[PDB]
Amino acid sequence: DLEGTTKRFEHLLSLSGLFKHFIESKKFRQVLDVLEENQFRESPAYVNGQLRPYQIQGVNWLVSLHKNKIAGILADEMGLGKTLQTISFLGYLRYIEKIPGPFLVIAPKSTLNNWLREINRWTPDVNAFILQGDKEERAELIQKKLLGCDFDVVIASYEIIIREKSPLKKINWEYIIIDEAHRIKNEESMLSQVLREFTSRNRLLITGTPLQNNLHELWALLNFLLPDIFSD
DNA sequence: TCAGGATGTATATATCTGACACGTGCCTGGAGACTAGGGAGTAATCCCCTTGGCGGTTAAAACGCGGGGGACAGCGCGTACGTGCGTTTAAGCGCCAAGGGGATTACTCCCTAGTCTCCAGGCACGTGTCAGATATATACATCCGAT
Ligand SMILES: Nc1ncnc2c1ncn2[C@@H]1O[C@H](COP(=O)(O)OP(=O)(O)O)[C@@H](O)[C@H]1O
Ligand SMILES: [Mg+2]
Repeated sequence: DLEGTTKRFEHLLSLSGLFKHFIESKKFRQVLDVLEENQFRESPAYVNGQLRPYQIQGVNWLVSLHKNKIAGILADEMGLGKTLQTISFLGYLRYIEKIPGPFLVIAPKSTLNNWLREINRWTPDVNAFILQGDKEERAELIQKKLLGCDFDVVIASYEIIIREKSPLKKINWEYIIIDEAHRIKNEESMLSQVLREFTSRNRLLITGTPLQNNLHELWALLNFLLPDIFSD
């Protein structure tokens, strides 16, 4: 809790810590009152295939954010290969960090199967167990796989996560990802409301249009990744 | 009948969200004079209602009979509902956008009500009447039960 909570603070102050408004105003005041006195440049191929030069630093940015243990949103534009740049990071955890699964692949219904198609083409031998279908084929799939604790990559749609919450609510998670995250722009939206209760270390959000309506929507995205940091 | 199905029916678990308990203040109910007018009690007058009995007229009501036709029981029968299975289709559920509608919440005034003060003139009551609605009779024309 506080070991990461404190460490993130001066790390924000470390890399251009020019905030000086909410880093100190934020009940974390007494927590920081204690301290108030004071890399894959080779297009690596652990995941199969070659990575074009401008795609790597994004992964290292994810790696650096992971190595610093803070969540981050990427804002690659449409058609730029966010799919590859997403699964590559998970390969980093599986290969370099040796932490395979569990993770979610919360995505639109249209792209449910699409990522799995792209998942295998750069990283075969993966545990992708998409949860989709009628009331039945989903149901028995819960016990054998979701309740079997034998997965690393879980694919489920916006509508699914609001249905199969009770299984996934029990399961602890490391990371949770949402593609085309802008549907989380109303912080009282029931899907956004449900995701508050999902236990995870950090979260990843993929978007191309973070700011669409106001600047108030950005904080709702920020309230999701780092609720402690912004919280208002 | 009995075994084959299909259908409620108890039962344990996990979820949750709705009922309940708790602190604040502000607003309303309570204490306490002060007063006036509604209502309780009284007296007087007159019309209606009671209880028990009597006498009379005269239509309705009670009773019996006979005969028809309407009811209720059966017998087909041929639909028109049921039951079941497959498959679309729409209800419901989320989400996006911007407004207007509305309900407090808080001052201001205008004006339009209530209150009083006379004072005439509407209206209710007690008097005639005569015109409309009776009851009478009769001729008729108009349905109903047998050829
Ligand atoms: N380094 C690469 N080499 C070859 N193809 C790539 C590379 N990076 C991305 N792609 C392809 O470009 C496509 C871009 O898709 P993307 O925009 O990530 O989809 P989405 O918008 O649904 O996330 C992907 O389907 C992927 O196959
Ligand atoms: Mg995409």
